[PDB]
Amino acid sequence: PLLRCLVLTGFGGYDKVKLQSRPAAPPAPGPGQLTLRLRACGLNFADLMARQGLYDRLPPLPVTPGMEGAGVVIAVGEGVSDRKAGDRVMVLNRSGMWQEEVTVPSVQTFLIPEAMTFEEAAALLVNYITAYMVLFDFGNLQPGHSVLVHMAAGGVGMAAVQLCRTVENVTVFGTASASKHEALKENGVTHPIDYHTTDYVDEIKKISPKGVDIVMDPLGGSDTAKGYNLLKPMGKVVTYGMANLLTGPKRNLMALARTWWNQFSVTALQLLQANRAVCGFHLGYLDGEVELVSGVVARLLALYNQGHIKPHIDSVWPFEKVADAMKQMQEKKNVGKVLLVPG
Amino acid sequence: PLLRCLVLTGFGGYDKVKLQSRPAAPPAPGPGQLTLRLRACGLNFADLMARQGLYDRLPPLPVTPGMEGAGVVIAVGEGVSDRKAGDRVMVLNRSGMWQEEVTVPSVQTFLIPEAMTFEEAAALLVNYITAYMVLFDFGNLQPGHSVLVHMAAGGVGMAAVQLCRTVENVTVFGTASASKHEALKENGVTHPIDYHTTDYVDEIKKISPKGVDIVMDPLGGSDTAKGYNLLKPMGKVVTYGMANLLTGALARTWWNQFSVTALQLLQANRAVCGFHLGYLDGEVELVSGVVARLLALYNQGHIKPHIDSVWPFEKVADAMKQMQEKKNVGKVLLVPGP
Ligand SMILES: NC(=O)c1ccc[n+]([C@@H]2O[C@H](COP(=O)([O-])OP(=O)(O)OC[C@H]3O[C@@H](n4cnc5c(N)ncnc54)[C@H](OP(=O)(O)O)[C@@H]3O)[C@@H](O)[C@H]2O)c1
Ligand SMILES: NC(=O)c1ccc[n+]([C@@H]2O[C@H](COP(=O)([O-])OP(=O)(O)OC[C@H]3O[C@@H](n4cnc5c(N)ncnc54)[C@H](OP(=O)(O)O)[C@@H]3O)[C@@H](O)[C@H]2O)c1
Repeated sequence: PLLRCLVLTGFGGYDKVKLQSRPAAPPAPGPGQLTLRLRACGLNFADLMARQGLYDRLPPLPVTPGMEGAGVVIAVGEGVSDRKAGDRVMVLNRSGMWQEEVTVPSVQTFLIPEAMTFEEAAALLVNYITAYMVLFDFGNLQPGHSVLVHMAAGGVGMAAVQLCRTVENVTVFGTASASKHEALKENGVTHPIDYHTTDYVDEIKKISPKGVDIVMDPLGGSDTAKGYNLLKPMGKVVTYGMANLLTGPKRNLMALARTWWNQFSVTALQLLQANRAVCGFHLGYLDGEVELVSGVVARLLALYNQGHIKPHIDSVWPFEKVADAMKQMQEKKNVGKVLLVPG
Repeated sequence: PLLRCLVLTGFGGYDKVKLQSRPAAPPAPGPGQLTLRLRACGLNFADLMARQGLYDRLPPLPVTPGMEGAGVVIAVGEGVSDRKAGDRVMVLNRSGMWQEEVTVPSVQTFLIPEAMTFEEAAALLVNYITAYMVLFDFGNLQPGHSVLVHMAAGGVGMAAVQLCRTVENVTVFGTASASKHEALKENGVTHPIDYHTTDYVDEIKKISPKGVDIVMDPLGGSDTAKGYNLLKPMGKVVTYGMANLLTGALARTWWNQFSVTALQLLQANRAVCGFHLGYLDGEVELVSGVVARLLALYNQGHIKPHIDSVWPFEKVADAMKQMQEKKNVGKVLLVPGP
């Protein structure tokens, strides 16, 4: 009865994540802990960044990557009141989620709803927490606002478009490759823009010359400034990624140095004479703020049960094909969440 | 039968604002304009900064200062449908409000509700609009949050404390002189702090070690950084003044400008916001929705402007002293009077 795991031994291309096996030791959870078997795991942009050595919250090598999964608790430690063996939970953690068996703090798990599948549960947490906190806690989304959702056909992107639809009369500018544009219109993008073939600043200002109310900035680098200058009065640009660093399977020092030189900085007089806000969000730095993230997860489960959000699964891959899964995200082929299953 | 006005002749001390009179010509407002007679006018910190030559939005000298008033519409220009002669209105403008008769775009006026006096009306707009848009539009105040309200005994300060009370279970840290501390607690301040005699960062972090959720920064300069480092995760510091430039010794920290990078904000899970109401002219729909929400809160009895003192034009100097020498608690008002 062997257990399967993916391990990142070194930094580089796809081949640096390797499949391994381990003897199924008896489950022994500590105090306030849960050991559970994973049915599905999320592939995140942060996992690609960590594989290239550009995610600083990654523990030392070698390590099993992955920050979210969904499965069934097989053993419960002491002090855990709400969990019993056999409960289905989605887990958010710093690393170690690309493996069949994992042990995590009970307070970092969340009860999966009834009709929610393992795939949907594994797709919910990272993307929808990030989108909810970018648009509402920082963005303060309101009826009548305009939102620029970059990478709108991605995980965070599709989640943010759905959450925008939960707010009355919200105009959504979404950027993604032209092929995905049709999918974008199905998900709620009001104005699809292919930023690979056009200048999205110009397209937006041709539609809305005064700009937009919220700009979601996963691109980072120079793009941050573009977002800042697309803001209407009282607007907010929420920066939460550096996706311009990812160009290929291996880290490339040219994009690293270009973002290192073109960092966005703002001064108090700059913000004051404008009527704009700059916000930063990092879910990795929210661990230990379990009350906050838990309230967000409760809002998200409420929205799911009411049928206002439903994670879109692009593709599911076994561990043996983890490389291809990563390609699906790095070659910009995915529309929605990419998932891994333990073969 | 002449009409009175105050004029700013030069930049400097209190004596640089002089009283003048002019014959009362018949009101002739242009298209989309209103000419109205003012019963009360607001004294704002911006007026002091403009008198000292520190307000960038001030028209060239000489000019009548003042940015808010309340009065009676005496003549209506062409194209104005919602305003009629005799209407009681609050007016917001960039300058020219320290005078008996003034002409302004009709879209910069707001019908005063009854049971609101003219003095409360003249105290409402600048302070409560600024406080509302700092706490809600940028700050996104929610139940359970903690707010640091600097200058909590001033106009914006008291307005912001009242608006904080309109949200359930909001911890308010307020900074003002120790005397006004009692007034602070009467207005809704949970933890009065005298930043003249203690370090408000230390006091806050002794009460709440993780900091606060929203920091209202009228101080500017080095204090902005302090505010930024007082923020809990998802916190917001909304800077909306440079009150440290109106020092009136001088420390080495006084020269510290605030600057922040995208990765710093990202790593700290924080937000820095700037608000300047003067740069919102021409955004009448936004400010008008803010005024409507404020009038709603007033009708429900959740906000009531606190008037510190009312002064005639001839005593304008004393009025400015009341604010510049840190004596005021609430709004300072000017009336034409005798
Ligand atoms: N701060 C946080 O807490 C947090 C949390 C979650 C995610 N994030 C960030 O949110 C962004 C998206 O995350 P995600 O997980 O949902 O993945 P994702 O959106 O699916 O990213 C893949 C898609 O982004 C687009 N893309 C843009 N630039 C790309 C690049 N250099 N390489 C590959 N694809 C690129 C591609 O689609 P198109 O070309 O068609 O547009 C691609 O299909 C990422 O920057 C992530 O780092 C941050
Ligand atoms: N950006 C915008 O659109 C906008 C709009 C309105 C106001 N503002 C800004 O909000 C700030 C407060 O405006 P305000 O009209 O309500 O004035 P205020 O609050 O009445 O300020 C006076 C009070 O501030 C305190 N204070 C702090 N530093 C001071 C100093 N260096 N000199 C004198 N007094 C000082 C004094 O009381 P204590 O010492 O007891 O505290 C004094 O009682 C101002 O900086 C204003 O520029 C901005």
